[PDB]
Amino acid sequence: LTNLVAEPFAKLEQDFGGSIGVYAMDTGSGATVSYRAEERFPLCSSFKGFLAAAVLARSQQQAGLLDTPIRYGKNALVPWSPISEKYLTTGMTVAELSAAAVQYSDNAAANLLLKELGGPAGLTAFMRSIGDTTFRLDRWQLELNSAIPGDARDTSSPRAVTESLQKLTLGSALAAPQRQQFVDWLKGNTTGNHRIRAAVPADWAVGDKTGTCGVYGTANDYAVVWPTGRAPIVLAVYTRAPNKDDKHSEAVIAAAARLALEGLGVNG
Amino acid sequence: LTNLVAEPFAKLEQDFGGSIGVYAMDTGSGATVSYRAEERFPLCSSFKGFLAAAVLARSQQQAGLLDTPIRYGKNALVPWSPISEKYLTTGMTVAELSAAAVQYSDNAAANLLLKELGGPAGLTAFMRSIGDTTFRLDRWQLELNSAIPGDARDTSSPRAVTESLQKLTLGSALAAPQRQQFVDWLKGNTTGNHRIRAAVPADWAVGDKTGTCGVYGTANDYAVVWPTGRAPIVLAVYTRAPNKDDKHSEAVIAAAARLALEGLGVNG
Ligand SMILES: *C(=O)[C@@H](NC(=O)Cc1cccs1)[C@@H]1N=C(C(=O)O)C(=C)CS1
Ligand SMILES: *C(=O)[C@@H](NC(=O)Cc1cccs1)[C@@H]1N=C(C(=O)O)C(=C)CS1
Repeated sequence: LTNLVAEPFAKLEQDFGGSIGVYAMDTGSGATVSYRAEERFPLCSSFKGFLAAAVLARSQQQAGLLDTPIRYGKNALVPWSPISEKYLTTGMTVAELSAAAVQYSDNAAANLLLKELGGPAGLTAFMRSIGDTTFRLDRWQLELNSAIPGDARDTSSPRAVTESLQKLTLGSALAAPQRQQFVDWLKGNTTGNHRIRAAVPADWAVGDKTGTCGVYGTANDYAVVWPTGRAPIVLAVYTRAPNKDDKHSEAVIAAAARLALEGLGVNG
Repeated sequence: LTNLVAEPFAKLEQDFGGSIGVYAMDTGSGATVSYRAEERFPLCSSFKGFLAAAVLARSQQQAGLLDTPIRYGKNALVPWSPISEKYLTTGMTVAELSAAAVQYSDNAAANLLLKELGGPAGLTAFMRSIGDTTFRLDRWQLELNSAIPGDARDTSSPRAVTESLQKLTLGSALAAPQRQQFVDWLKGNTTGNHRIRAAVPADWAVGDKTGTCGVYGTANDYAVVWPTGRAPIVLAVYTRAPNKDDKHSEAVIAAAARLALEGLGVNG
């Protein structure tokens, strides 16, 4: 049921000047679209969705975790911390930091939560616990964005990203209240309007998390999409390019998402 | 007279897993072999040959320059300074530093001479003065070895390297005594036995300068070769590869030199 209908991913990535990786699953039938789906691509900020899921998993064994206040110093603020910088003088709860990391890609919030989980190895351990053997986080922000060609640090594959997203949003990896909170955070993301969402009709529900490394044409997005009247779709689109100064493209991510939905026979 | 005889450079670079750039000139007939010859490749230590030629050019207007003693501190010693480290407590002359830079690829010696010439811009100005509009040096050692894909800093092309080498060793860019000293330094190089020299019969004279960046499979060599009974050949072989951890190959440089000589119809 993989690639029943061929789509012109190769021409798209040639126009882009780099590499595109796509996996998409129709959770009703099991049909899939797959292009470079087992290659490694840099995660960039897309690790933050899985980080919020790990926080939610911990909250199942710590009833008070999400409402715990967290105070931090100015040394915790790194570039692109649009929400956490406004609460420097007050602190924020664990849930508020998780929402900021997911919905505004707040960099400081995600570094604070990563510390709470035991660092890059602690998030990797959570991903192993749900059966993902591909994901690896190795460094902190902003260092994890280097996107060096051939470097496996801070990478995963489109397929493993999609499979783990399905387990966390639609499967049983989280208990039902935590699962719906994860979905709600993804649905409220503000940074993805020009990526997968640009290929999705306005009357369908959709949640996503973006990543943008800033070098090597490297950017990405993953999403759960609920077309009306049929089962949800889960998909991941990752990009990279050979030269450090190559620019990323939001339009290419949107176009690859359109091809994936067309390959699954979903009318849009 | 370019590429009268095709050679399998593409299969060689595919076996290597990267890109190879070759220019070779028969100075008797003007026939040339050219493959990726106008692409930019990192210079790495190959800039040091041109640096020694620039020192020689200056010596034409300063009779005492070559025998001027130079004393330096331990802070001038950078990794891979095998000759200059043995004269830390005594100093070395300008000529001795030039010989060390050319023949042992001594890193500290080349940084001291670059300072004497007014830095990377001063060496670039010398190359412009002999008609080379392609060469650029931008940084000091060891920083100039980063070999980042797409970065034009500290690069030239195989063709421009060969054309400038011809002007300096066989043409009129240097006065006759300085020209022969440059040739003698190149003939005494010790670091190139597994590169162009490995394709050259033992009974032919040959001088060369190597470069090895340490990343991105990036290494190179250029040479003047005097086959007996015919005019000299000038050639340059540069390599790079897409991933930071890709290894360079001396054997590929030797093999590309063999193809270049075969393409020119020189029996070896
Ligand atoms: C995550 O990807 C993170 N990116 C960086 O911190 C590196 C850069 C900083 C400025 C430009 S690139 C944040 N996430 C997003 C995203 O979710 O796409 C960004 C747009 C940049 S900041
Ligand atoms: C020049 O290429 C210079 N290379 C470096 O300093 C970077 C590296 C250090 C250790 C391994 S690579 C010197 N030149 C040569 C050469 O002429 O080929 C080398 C073999 C390394 S040191």
